[PDB]
Amino acid sequence: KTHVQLSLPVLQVRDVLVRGFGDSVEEVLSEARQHLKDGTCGLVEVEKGVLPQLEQPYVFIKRSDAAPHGHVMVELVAELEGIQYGRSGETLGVLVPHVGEIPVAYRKVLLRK
Repeated sequence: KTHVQLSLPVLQVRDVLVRGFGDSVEEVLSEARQHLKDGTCGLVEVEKGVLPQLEQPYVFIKRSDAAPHGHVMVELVAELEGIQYGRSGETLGVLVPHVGEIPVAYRKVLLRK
């Protein structure tokens, strides 16, 4: 399928144990997509002070369109030293590995895969 319905656990930035997906734009997009397929991906909501507490390159989920079955359609955009790889809508949050942190909420998305 071109899209997959996922329910992403929303993590507090100070709880996150693994603060990025790797060391290059291509690796972080690869690892993010693998962790989304495996159900091991968390979401941190971006506010003042969040991104400096995480590791670059960043992987964002961005709104791809204006929401089937309650799931916002999203795609991945990576960022490294102020340059984005991908073009999309509003940021829903930054993706991180999930390794058992307790979430505060779930974000229902339809991921363009």
